[PDB]
Amino acid sequence: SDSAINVMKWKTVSTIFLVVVLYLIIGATVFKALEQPQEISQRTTIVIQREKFLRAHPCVSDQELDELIQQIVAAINAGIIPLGASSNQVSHWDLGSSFFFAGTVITTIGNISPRTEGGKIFCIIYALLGIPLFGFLLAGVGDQLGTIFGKGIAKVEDTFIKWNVSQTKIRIISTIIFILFGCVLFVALPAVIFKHIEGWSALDAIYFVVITLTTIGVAGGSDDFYKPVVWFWILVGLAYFAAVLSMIGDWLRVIAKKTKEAVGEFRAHA
Amino acid sequence: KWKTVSTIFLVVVLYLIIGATVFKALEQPQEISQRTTIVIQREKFLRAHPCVSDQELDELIQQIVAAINAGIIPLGASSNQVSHWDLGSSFFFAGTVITTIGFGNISPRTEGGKIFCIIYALLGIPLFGFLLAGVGDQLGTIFGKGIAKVEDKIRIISTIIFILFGCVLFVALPAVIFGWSALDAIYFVVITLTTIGFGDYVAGGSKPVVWFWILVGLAYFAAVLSMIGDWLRVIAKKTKEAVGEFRAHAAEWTANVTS
Ligand SMILES: CCCCCCCO[C@@H]1O[C@H](CO)[C@@H](O)[C@H](O)[C@H]1O
Ligand SMILES: CCCCCCCCCCCC
Ligand SMILES: CCCCCCCCCCCC
Ligand SMILES: CCCCCCCCCCCC
Ligand SMILES: CCCCCCCCCC
Ligand SMILES: CCCCCCCC
Ligand SMILES: CCCCCCCC
Ligand SMILES: [K+]
Ligand SMILES: [K+]
Repeated sequence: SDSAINVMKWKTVSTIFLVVVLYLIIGATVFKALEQPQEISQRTTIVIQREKFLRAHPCVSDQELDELIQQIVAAINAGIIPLGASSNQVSHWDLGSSFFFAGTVITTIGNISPRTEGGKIFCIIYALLGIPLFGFLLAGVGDQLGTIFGKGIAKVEDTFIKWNVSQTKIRIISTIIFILFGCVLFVALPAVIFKHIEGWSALDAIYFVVITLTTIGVAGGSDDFYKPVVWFWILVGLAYFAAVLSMIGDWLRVIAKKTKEAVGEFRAHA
Repeated sequence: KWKTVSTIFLVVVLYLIIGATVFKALEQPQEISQRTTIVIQREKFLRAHPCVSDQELDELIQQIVAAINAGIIPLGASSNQVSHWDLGSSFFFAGTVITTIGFGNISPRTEGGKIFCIIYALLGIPLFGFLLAGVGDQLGTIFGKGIAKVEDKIRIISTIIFILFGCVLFVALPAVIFGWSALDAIYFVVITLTTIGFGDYVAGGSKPVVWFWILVGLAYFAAVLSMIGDWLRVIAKKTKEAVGEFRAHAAEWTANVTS
């Protein structure tokens, strides 16, 4: 009973391991079909600019022009706009831009990293202590928003109450109005807002938000009335996708137990 | 009823103001040094080669800026490099998305790739969360059976054996598995396994057994970052009573001053 269920558990996780392995193989085979065509077009035509610019200017050193670009590529990862025109520059660590990157570290959202030892060592501890600190703010807003929605759904679930009202199915009308109100607020409105400031397309504003509020991975700059109100949204939108990504785990745990019985029957009866 | 979250809000706002003022003191100095000396290599290149002119170095950067969205190119890419999105490199980036490590130096450019990735993340992040949590309690008994040995003040000697004997494993080996510097191996691991994300893969210019360690190391920092929340919850309630006293004693103090 103590380690008997643990022989049951090692199975259940080793199986999930293979689901993710397949899921990565699937994603790999999909991304290599979607992106590797677009990459060859870019490289095989960037050779033509390489091949042009050596013939546009033969007197520059050939092998060293590669090294010159490599030293630019390596020196892009800093705060970098290197030119004799636009040599005057702003700091990527100014009054508010370092405030930004402090905000990414504790959120674990994420080209410009610190280069100082003291910066790297402070950041290690700033993260190891700021990530848990932020976790309480996120969870605090998570249940703060949980009652903003809990009181809003206490009204909605009463306004269809006729005779013959089932309590197991109105729970699903509520889960519809949460993806509905949610993605209208947190996915629809900001994505439309970034079209009229940065000029983003229709997709890339939603692609941005999903990658952002899932903390996987910018429109803050415009070259201070506009960042502080957005950082609010980010915190609440992070609490939003925190619930959303957790909901999907509820579905995936249902789908697991439903495919669990399906294989059990269809291999027992056959 | 009592909110208590608006209070924590100010702690993080304060804590961001702290970090901001610290990082601007640590990094804005080294930012000047590099950039004002990068001008010196640029100011030499115009002089080392009048062949390439002022207007043309703008064009040369513009073609790099355009080729940042793609990557690194022909000769530095045929003598040193392979093509991205290949058999196993797209396996990598699929692995970053579900872990939310999100290295993202090469993001997808196709709309279909971006839409697939949105759903691949929205469905892969929860899927991976059970593998992580499954390994978390899998490792929880790997460590639970190791402490049944040790338990046969001592509560804190054990917590030393978990930070030491864990972090000795997870910063020495994994960074080397995937010389070096002493700090950046640990800086790499902390950024990686906290899922802030994977500090700069290097190609040496000038899979299955590894993703084991990353999965276990993620489960490791998942517990580590969670333990600190336990102590930060303790430190909060320890500082809660301290202000309660030191405002209560000063309150009666003032009642004595009246007489
Ligand atoms: C299993 C433990 C192995 C311990 C040996 C540690 C030394 O690693 C070596 O680091 C060198 C990079 O500077 C590479 O040149 C070698 O290929 C690599 O082997
Ligand atoms: C992209 C999602 C792939 C999901 C693969 C599911 C495989 C289920 C196998 C169940 C075996 C018991
Ligand atoms: C009421 C919460 C305030 C205490 C939490 C901040 C102190 C922990 C930060 C790290 C200090 C070493
Ligand atoms: C970085 C450490 C910050 C500590 C600031 C403490 C804020 C006061 C807490 C008051 C609790 C009632
Ligand atoms: C090598 C310089 C180390 C600087 C560490 C700064 C730590 C700041 C703690 C408040
Ligand atoms: C939605 C496909 C994921 C697989 C879930 C079921 C796993 C047993
Ligand atoms: C472009 C719209 C994508 C919607 C994704 C929904 C995934 C459940
Ligand atoms: K993350
Ligand atoms: K990240």
